[PDB]
Amino acid sequence: MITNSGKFGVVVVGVGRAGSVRLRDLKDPRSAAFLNLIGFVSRRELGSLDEVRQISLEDALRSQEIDVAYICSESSSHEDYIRQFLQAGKHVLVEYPMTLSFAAAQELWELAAQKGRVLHEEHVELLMEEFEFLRREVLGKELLKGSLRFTASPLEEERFGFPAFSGISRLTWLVSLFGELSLISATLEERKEDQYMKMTVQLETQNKGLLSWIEEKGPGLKRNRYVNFQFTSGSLEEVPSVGVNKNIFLKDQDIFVQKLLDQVSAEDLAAEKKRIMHCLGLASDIQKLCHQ
Ligand SMILES: NC(=O)c1ccc[n+]([C@@H]2O[C@H](COP(=O)([O-])OP(=O)(O)OC[C@H]3O[C@@H](n4cnc5c(N)ncnc54)[C@H](O)[C@@H]3O)[C@@H](O)[C@H]2O)c1
Ligand SMILES: NC(=O)c1ccc[n+]([C@@H]2O[C@H](COP(=O)([O-])OP(=O)(O)OC[C@H]3O[C@@H](n4cnc5c(N)ncnc54)[C@H](O)[C@@H]3O)[C@@H](O)[C@H]2O)c1
Repeated sequence: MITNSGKFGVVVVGVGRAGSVRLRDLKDPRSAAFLNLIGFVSRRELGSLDEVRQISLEDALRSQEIDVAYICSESSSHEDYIRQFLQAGKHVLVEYPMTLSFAAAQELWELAAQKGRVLHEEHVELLMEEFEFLRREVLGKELLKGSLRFTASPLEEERFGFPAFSGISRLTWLVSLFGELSLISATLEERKEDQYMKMTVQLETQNKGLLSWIEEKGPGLKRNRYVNFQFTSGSLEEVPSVGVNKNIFLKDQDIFVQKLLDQVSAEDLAAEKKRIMHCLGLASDIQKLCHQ
């Protein structure tokens, strides 16, 4: 018999850590009712991964069975892939940062609207158990001053982008919790000899709260997050982690599916886009302050 599936055909682009996780999740029962994994695109000659076939980029853009593209490649290639798939009429889910350029991001949102497609930038950091804790903590409190520092191993800027972009998840935490921020200063310390880098950013909330955001990367440095928020009524210097954020990417996919089903209000869609663009704008400005 001839039956037209009501499910959205998905192609995963880039099979690194994120891509592998997306492929795994697309096989989960939580993905069964609305999504159909068609294949994956890779710059390497894999041919297939288990029962999932590799499809050339050219064929993926042409295929009428593909309705959605998950862009999981390195940051520097996101812009190009997003543009090609939107132009081809496919909905797009892309891992943050969607681009390494504010202007480029503006262009892509406009293109998505033009083609009537959903463009979704994944931000699992807002779905973390640790963030739920912070959301409850800041509720009804006035931020006087605070600091958020994240340390980790070296990361190739050429592939993942400038630190403000590669670590935009930390900035997203701050903007989500305290609203739009104004940039006061930004400094970048680079010791390529020791594969070391430290970016220090000073931001200000609309309530005069002063925030310090530091991103540090160096050999041997363990992945650590330091939080210190001082409020007018109470303080916070530690965020517990008792879970492992299981199925966090499926939670993000669930949001994307709600958009595909057109079950997200215009207001919610607008608020999210405004936040995304504000963060990308700040990252872009921070880069200029550090490089110029
Ligand atoms: N055409 C190509 O070269 C090519 C290459 C790759 C993928 N595809 C994909 O294949 C799908 C369709 O083309 P296809 O030929 O490959 O698939 P297909 O025709 O081999 O699919 C077969 C299924 O359709 C049913 N069916 C088809 N015509 C029927 C009829 N008249 N009466 C009763 N049942 C019928 C069969 O019984 C069977 O369940 C699309 O999803 C397309 O993207 C096509
Ligand atoms: N891997 C994740 O958990 C995750 C979460 C959100 C966004 N992303 C984005 O996915 C794309 C590539 O991701 P990948 O992990 O699949 O490729 P990858 O497999 O090439 O990554 C190799 C290494 O880089 C690290 N890494 C990747 N993106 C990073 C980032 N923004 N900041 C700090 N370390 C990072 C990984 O954890 C891993 O140790 C990038 O655009 C990235 O920002 C990845």
